[PDB]
Amino acid sequence: MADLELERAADVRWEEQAEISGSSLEDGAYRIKQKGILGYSQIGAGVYKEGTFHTMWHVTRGAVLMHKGKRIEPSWADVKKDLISYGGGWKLEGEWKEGEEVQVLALEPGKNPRAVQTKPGLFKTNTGTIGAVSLDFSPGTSGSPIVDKKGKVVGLYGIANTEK
Ligand SMILES: NCc1ccc(-c2ncc(OCC3CCNCC3)nc2-c2ccc(-c3cn[nH]c3)cc2)cc1
Repeated sequence: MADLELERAADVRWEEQAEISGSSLEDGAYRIKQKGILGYSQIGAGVYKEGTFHTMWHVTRGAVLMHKGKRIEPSWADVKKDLISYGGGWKLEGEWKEGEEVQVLALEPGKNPRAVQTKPGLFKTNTGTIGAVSLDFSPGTSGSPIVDKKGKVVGLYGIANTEK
């Protein structure tokens, strides 16, 4: 069994003094790490909202997560959407405007969390136009929350559904 733990990184809030363009228990953004022979390694990032943990399926792979002294366990997942919810139903209903700029709360493995302001690229799909946020970040950054101007989570770094 892989020893997967989550650790709180910071609060999830829109950053007003944020850098624009592209230079590339408790609510918040968590690092997802598993204990190794050398040490822990960061494999993903998750969003804690309303007592439910949200992360990418590929990061967790369905494995049980250790938070504090309690084991937090999966409730729902979608492999096609690469989404997994722990302890409760998916709580992230936020949608992108399609026109407004967004901030990515990044969590490079081994790096302070930072908010980066960028405009997502818009591409058509059979299921309706989608926004793509692609930057030069490590893999372990996967699951990093994408927030709108209201500070709601509109996407996970990996894919930004827009509703208008
Ligand atoms: N690992 C990155 C990744 C990115 C997007 C998707 C993805 N692929 C296909 C797809 O089809 C749209 C369906 C929606 C339900 N009707 C059937 C078509 N969707 C996605 C996707 C969309 C949104 C999100 C998402 C991220 N945060 N919140 C939702 C993740 C994956 C899968 C992996």
